[PDB]
Amino acid sequence: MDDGRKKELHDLNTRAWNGEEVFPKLDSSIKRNTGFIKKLKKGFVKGSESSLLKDLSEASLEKYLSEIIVTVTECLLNVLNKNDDVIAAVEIISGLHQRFNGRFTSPLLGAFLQAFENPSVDIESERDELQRITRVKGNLRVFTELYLVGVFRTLDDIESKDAIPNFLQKKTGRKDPLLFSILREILNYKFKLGFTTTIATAFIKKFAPLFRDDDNSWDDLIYDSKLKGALQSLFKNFIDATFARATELHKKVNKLQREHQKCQIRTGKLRDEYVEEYDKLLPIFIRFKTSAITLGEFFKLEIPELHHHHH
Ligand SMILES: [Cl-]
Repeated sequence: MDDGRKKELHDLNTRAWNGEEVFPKLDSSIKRNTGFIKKLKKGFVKGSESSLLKDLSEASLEKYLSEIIVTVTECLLNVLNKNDDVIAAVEIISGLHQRFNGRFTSPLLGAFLQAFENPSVDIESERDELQRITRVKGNLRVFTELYLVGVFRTLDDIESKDAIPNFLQKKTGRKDPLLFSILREILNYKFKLGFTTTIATAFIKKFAPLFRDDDNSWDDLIYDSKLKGALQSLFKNFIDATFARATELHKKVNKLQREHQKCQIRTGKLRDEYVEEYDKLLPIFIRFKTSAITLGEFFKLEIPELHHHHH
């Protein structure tokens, strides 16, 4: 999907939010409507969009709306990390939004945002944490693509009736852009372990125009003009933190390595207390260093000294 098609959908989706019927007797039969749900349940993958769009132009799905919302919520949260599948999901959600506006999109958005609430427990398995982070990144990607086409815009679109996650509740006065709110939450779960730094790098790589002031290509797609500024502030703070932690870890791993090496010269032993602690810290250091380098390259900044010769 090119920027032209994004803008086409944005215009249609904005009109739908504005109360227009922009989507052009309907079939209200049980067979037709359950047949639609079954099609949704096969998942949002490439090509599946066109068939579903035909149903939206032929079927009267109003009495199955609640079920469609739940079904789509599950499908959306489980979209694969495949660029073509994401595009299909965007076209399908846009169609549904154009047919039903807020009575579909409001509860969908509220339920979808639950995907960004941080766990309220500690990490038990870093293997599981990597899987969790992968899921969050996929959910963030899909959210952002739907933001850019004007489907998912702001908490202000959600009805009071429709629940929103705890981390987004009780907002008064000036609200931050929704993407800022989401990223401030997800970047800050167990930050010191370094797994969330990969959310930051994945996000800037895929959505670069949000981070480059000279890049105006998505300005017409952005809901609140403060977004680019807010995101730049958030990420520059995150970079300061990432650089600082990388430097702290760099000093620790080098110190432990040096003591281990001196020990091995003295005694000939392969193992000692220094390399045992080193082994626990090194993967964390590597996560921070890799991310420090990527963030530095993207924002054209020099990295702190992070030399380390390992293995
Ligand atoms: Cl915004």
